[PDB]
Amino acid sequence: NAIRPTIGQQMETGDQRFGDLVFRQLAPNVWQHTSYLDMPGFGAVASNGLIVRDGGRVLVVDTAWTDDQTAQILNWIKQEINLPVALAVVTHFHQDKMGGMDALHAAGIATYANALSNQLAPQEGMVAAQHSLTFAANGWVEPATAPNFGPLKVFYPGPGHTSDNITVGIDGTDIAFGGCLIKDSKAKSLGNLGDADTEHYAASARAFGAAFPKASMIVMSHSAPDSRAAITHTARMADKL
Repeated sequence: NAIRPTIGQQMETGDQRFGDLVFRQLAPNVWQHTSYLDMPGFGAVASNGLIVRDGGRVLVVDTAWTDDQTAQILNWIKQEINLPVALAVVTHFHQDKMGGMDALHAAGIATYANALSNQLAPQEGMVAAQHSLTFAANGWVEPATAPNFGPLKVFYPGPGHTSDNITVGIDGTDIAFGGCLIKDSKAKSLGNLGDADTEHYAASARAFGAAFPKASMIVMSHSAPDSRAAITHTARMADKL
């Protein structure tokens, strides 16, 4: 029953609450952040993202739902990590998370999103990220658009849950972030399909899996971390579309 520990990793089970936020350490330099919104007709809905420590800076993947919740993420980073946040990558446009963008911009943090996300946001009357990511034909981000991204490996799998959904692998870890594209293996549904691409969704989910074949831990926007079973389950459900 002895467990071999990993230096810099909190080994015990027990998430940390910090205000409205919950933090879980996934690897010595990676944490999941989780916030909740009470959506009418749905109840509480989770938003998860990542905080990645890379050398003398922090990189953020995705925001919380609101300005105040995203400010709390920044306050947690100040308290627990004490390194500047160099940049944030936002993996899709979400009409309910604009408050989050505001908090990052107010803090002077450079924001990056899929070029298509930066079209969709102002089409819905919301601010774009400061910078646009573009992608090679193979789906990998063009390095000219993503300078100094450190261990973040950004991949556009094709349209799925939304037309603009991108994903992010973390080099040096077994973690990949599927954004809003992937749901967990206990999901009863693919969720709200109002912006979904039914024709390509299954293929996009499989492309994500093929892009990060070494990832054994899958983190997602609206479900708890899971094994690769999340990718399989998501693709199977999307096959029914």
